[PDB]
Amino acid sequence: ITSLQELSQILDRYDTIVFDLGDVLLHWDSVHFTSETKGIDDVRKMVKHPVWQDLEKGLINQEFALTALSCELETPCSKLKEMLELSIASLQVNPLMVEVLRVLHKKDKQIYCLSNVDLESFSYLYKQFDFWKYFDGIYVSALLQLRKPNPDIFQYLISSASINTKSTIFIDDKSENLQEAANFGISTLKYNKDNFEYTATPEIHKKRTLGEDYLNLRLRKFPFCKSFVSNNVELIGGEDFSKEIFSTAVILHSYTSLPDDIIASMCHEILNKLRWCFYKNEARPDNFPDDLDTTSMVLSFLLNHNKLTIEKIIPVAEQMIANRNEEGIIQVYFDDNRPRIDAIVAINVLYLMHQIGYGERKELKETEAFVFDFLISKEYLKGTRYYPAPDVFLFFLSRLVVDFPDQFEKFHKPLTEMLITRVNCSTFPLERALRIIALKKLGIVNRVDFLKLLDTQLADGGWPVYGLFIAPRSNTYFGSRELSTAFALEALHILS
Amino acid sequence: ELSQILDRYDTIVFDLGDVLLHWDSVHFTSETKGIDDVRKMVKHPVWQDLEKGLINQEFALTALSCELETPCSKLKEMLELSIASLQVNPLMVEVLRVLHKKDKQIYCLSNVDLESFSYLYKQFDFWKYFDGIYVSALLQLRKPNPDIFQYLISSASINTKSTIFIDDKSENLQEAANFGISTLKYNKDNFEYTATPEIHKKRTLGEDYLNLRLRKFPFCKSFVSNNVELIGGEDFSKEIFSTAVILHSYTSLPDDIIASMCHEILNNKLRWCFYKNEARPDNFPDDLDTTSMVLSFLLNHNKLTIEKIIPVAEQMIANRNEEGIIQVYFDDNRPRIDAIVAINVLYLMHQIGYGERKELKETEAFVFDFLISKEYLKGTRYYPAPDVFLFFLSRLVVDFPDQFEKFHKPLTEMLITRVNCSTFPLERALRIIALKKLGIVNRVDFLKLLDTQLADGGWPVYGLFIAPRSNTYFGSRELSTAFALEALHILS
Ligand SMILES: CC(C)=CCC/C(C)=C/CC/C(C)=C/CS
Ligand SMILES: CC(C)=CCC/C(C)=C/CC/C(C)=C/CS
Repeated sequence: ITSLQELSQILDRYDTIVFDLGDVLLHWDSVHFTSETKGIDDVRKMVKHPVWQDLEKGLINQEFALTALSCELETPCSKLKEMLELSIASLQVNPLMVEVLRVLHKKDKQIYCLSNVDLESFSYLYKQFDFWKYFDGIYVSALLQLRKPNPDIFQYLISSASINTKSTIFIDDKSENLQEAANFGISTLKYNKDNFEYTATPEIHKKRTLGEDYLNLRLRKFPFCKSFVSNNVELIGGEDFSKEIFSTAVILHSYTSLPDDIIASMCHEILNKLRWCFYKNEARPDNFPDDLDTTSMVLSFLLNHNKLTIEKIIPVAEQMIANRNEEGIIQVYFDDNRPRIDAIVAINVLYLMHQIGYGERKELKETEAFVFDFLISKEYLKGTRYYPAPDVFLFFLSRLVVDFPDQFEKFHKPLTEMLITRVNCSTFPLERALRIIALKKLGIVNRVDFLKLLDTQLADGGWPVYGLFIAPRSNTYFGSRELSTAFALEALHILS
Repeated sequence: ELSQILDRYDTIVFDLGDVLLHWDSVHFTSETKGIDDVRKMVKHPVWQDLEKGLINQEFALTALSCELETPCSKLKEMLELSIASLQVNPLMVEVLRVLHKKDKQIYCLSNVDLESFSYLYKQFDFWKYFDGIYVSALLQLRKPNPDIFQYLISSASINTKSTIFIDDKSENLQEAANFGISTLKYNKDNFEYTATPEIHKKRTLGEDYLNLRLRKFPFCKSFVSNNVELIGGEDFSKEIFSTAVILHSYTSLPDDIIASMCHEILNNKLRWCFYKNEARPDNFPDDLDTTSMVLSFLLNHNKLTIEKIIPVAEQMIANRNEEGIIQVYFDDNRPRIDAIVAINVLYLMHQIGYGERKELKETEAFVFDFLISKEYLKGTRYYPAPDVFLFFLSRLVVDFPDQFEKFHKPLTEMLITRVNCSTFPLERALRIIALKKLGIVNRVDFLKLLDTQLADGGWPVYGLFIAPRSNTYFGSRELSTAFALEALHILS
């Protein structure tokens, strides 16, 4: 070893710095008292129980864990909950380490957080403390279904972060964890009170190739993305519709590994005004208007692939800025006889605004305001006018927030937090895929939803059909297996 | 050709398709777009998911609706039509009858989805000749693969020397051959005749959990709350029913623990009350559920005789309401009735040789209609979960064969359709035990059970029974772990 006790720079001798949260960045106290006299008085007796491991791996929540520990610890459940509340109220941030962490960030970053913490705890620590900004990737046990003593969680961080094991020193107060990091070749660093001792799957690939083959055959046979319509989100008993260009636009905009021949082909079916209608020209009702959602998404894609320029787009952008309701909010159609608003349509319009350099036009203030309130107020939990699913709002919101960093910083932590609480709260592959992508683009690895996504791939490579959007006048859903597969493969792509 | 060869084998394994059953696949509806051949569905990769129980028919038909560019209602009508063409191979079922009567060991092993299998199970009456039924949708395993064969040979402990498979597919019998099993193929003309330890860890970890728990607390602990998960339950360990259930249902209990829990019980009326005596509300009565279960257990362990039991059995026969059904309490000021309690009284009654007392008729009748009417899905007065009634019924039906045969096939049928229908481990374990007792292996519920064991070895708390007035759930981690372990023990 080499006991350290003075301003050291042995750190700068390494490329990757991995932190644990406990003692190193956060300290708490475990003895607490309530009006109830029965049972344990030290929360560490819970934290050391084996049931606490289930809670750390995401396999149970705190309500479950506390009901079991009532039995095992012979303590009223309300007492354990209250001692747990008191324990986390004693949380104090180590301010030396936090300054040393802000420093490491300021330099050549490359800092990862790898802690054992249960999901609801990590949610609270995320929103209550402001040191996550210095982390390049957050690897939390509840998001991984992995617990720190086991070697497999160590193996996972080395693969996922793709870090040279020889250029790595990992900081902890537990010695068991230091030994296992040492096994893979990572230099270690104990954090005693006054001392700082120094020292120095293919199954995935099969399923990914399978699913890419499914999606390619489907979009080569139908470059115009098919769509089924039904009255439920699983589209059970859906009938073929296939007369709207929006599914094609959404696929082009979102899956990033599409072959060149498929991009050209679908991009051809779309160029068929510089404004676009929901419907295939063939299927469009007479005097049915163009909408800002199909237009925004397509223009953003054409601008992004350089098939079009800002000057080409500016006239349509002004038409959108002149499409505002009485409250100043940009509306869904170019049809003053059909005023509608929708938060996800607003996100997409604002997205193109920022793409073309119109991001600070005064006429956008009320439209961005509506999107922010729709998030903070938790209205998004009831869906938007055309998108029932709450993660779809969080998904499109995360694109605008991450892609224009300095123009949306007030959305960042609220949106990351909303996403963290929603980890693994639904079974639909498309919603899981959305959460994996968004969190990863926000710096948080969501391996739970990833694994359960792998499990729901049908044997032909594709994922089940999903009703991503809805016509509200009849609550008729639209979807395809193509859309589901397209986001699942994107989520597999962004995590491996 | 006469098959004297068959008698040269101790165990015979039947496939279902073409061997026992025939169907035609070309069909027409008022809809003309799409396929005309249902075999274009069964040969699609998505069908394999359906066969392994990973998706249901609705899912599969919506996916194939899109893949086969065929309207989904057409695919459903076509599939309904294909099933109505089903024909039993009448020669084959007569062999089967013979082989069953020759006291041979006969197994069924076929790829079939769960909704089709429940229909076949009701629609045809040749399942009685089977000793175990192995079905892909219950196994989460498909027939061509090596690990469904390996699973059959372990589960049934098959002497691959003395055992002969019978199929109509060369891929199938080739795999059967590789395990040492003689293969005999079929056709309309020719009949060709050639020749995890993870589980152990979990069972060991859970046995220790339950053992320490019942050595600390022989009177099985009990928790009261208002929901089935007993979330935020308060300890109430003042009832003895839980001890009686555990004593009566877990078969690998260590002898010291039976001893202790039995001494807990006896503490001389030969009748029992829900409450520990230090908690019995003044003038609260004995009940036939606790009394029936304990007596049934004491007799089965030879701590008692039929002769000691008859007086209280006759007191039960004298406890019938005006409709003639035997009632819950030994008290005429609390007339209640409950299906499961009647099940448990009828169980003891048959145990002591009273099974055909004419006074039991109205109570057996009541139990039957509670099943056939699907009223059990609404729960009983004291037991909310529908699988609890099916579980106690299957004990009664199976342990007294030829006394309850009208129950056998309806009850198995319900159980089949409830496979993987709830998440609660205790409910999973009841379905596994009950179906296994009825000849059917439920590996689907069993694998999900193994996922929900907690790290200290126990399963989570479950509210098994209920106080209807206040709507209070009672239960424990001890009750869950006991039935989970029983289920692991029976499917192993
Ligand atoms: C989901 C969405 C807003 C896509 C952009 C085009 C749009 C507003 C269509 C109206 C919603 C709808 C399906 C109408 C079917 S008549
Ligand atoms: C032991 C058991 C479940 C019997 C089912 C019939 C019975 C006597 C119920 C009384 C149990 C109870 C919930 C009493 C609340 S005061």
